[PDB]
Order: sequence, then C-alpha cells, then structure tokens
Amino acid sequence: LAASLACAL
Repeated sequence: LAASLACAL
C-alpha cells in the first residue's frame, strides 16, 4: 500500500 501511494504520485 505505501509504495502504491508513492508510485501514483
């Protein structure tokens, strides 16, 4: 989940 937020942004 944490990585998905950073990736998206």
